[PDB]
Amino acid sequence: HAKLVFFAEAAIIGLMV
Amino acid sequence: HAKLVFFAEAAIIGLMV
Amino acid sequence: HAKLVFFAEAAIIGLMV
Amino acid sequence: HAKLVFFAEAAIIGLMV
Amino acid sequence: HAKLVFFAEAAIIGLMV
Amino acid sequence: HAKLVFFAEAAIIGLMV
Ligand SMILES: [Cl-]
Ligand SMILES: [Cl-]
Ligand SMILES: [Cl-]
Repeated sequence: HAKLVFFAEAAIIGLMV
Repeated sequence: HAKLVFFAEAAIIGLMV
Repeated sequence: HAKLVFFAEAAIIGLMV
Repeated sequence: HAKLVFFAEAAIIGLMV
Repeated sequence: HAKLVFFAEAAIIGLMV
Repeated sequence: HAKLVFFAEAAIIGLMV
């Protein structure tokens, strides 16, 4: 499983950890 | 209120806590 | 890539077309 | 950068911190 | 289910059609 | 507002039309 964390600076980036 | 947490393994699952 | 499509009903379900 | 946190009570609200 | 539709302007707003 | 459109491939990419 991975957790999806969202960041932004505009484009939203969801990193799959 | 509930927080939406996202997990993945593909389908993304957003658990409403 | 795949298109990400979201549904809801609780828990959110995102599917990757 | 900002982190996107999701809350719900229905409308989903993504706060950009 | 409902379709989840996202908008942005900051804060993201997801609405459940 | 802008419409938020999501794609995936890993990392999710949300773009603001
Ligand atoms: Cl973690
Ligand atoms: Cl919590
Ligand atoms: Cl934080």
